[PDB]
Amino acid sequence: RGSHMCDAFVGTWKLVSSENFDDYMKEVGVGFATRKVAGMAKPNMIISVNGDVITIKSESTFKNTEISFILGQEFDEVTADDRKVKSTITLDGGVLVHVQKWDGKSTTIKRKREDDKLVVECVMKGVTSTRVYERA
Ligand SMILES: O=C(O)c1ccccc1Nc1ccccc1-c1ccccc1
Repeated sequence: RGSHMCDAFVGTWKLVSSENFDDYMKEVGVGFATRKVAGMAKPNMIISVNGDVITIKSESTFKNTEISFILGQEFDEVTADDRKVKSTITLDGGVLVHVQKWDGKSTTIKRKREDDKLVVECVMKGVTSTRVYERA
């Protein structure tokens, strides 16, 4: 194979700033103890691409998670806060758009490259949290 535009996301990333993440977790429904422990985490995110399959790993003191997926194709995901969700990830003009559905609820996670950073925007019903990652 050759290069994919998605290769811009590939690499090892470390969290360097977080805003409104506690309120985002509140809106998602995360319980108190998990919110407090998850809110302290400074995860490393490892993104790789192999053919049509994109893999995103998150490693932290709170939880280690991994998803592998093909763009546009729905998959099952167990989130770090232990929700069992149906996820679909697409590419929209350079932005990975990740929709999670569960319990009749929905949240959208957008991952984008900005300068040398990987910016993650987590949105739930009017509440947005911004998570900024730098190369590890
Ligand atoms: O964490 C990020 O940047 C992130 C980036 C993209 C997607 C999801 C994300 N995190 C979470 C979302 C919901 C509930 C818990 C966590 C979490 C995961 C690991 C460690 C602490 C909280």
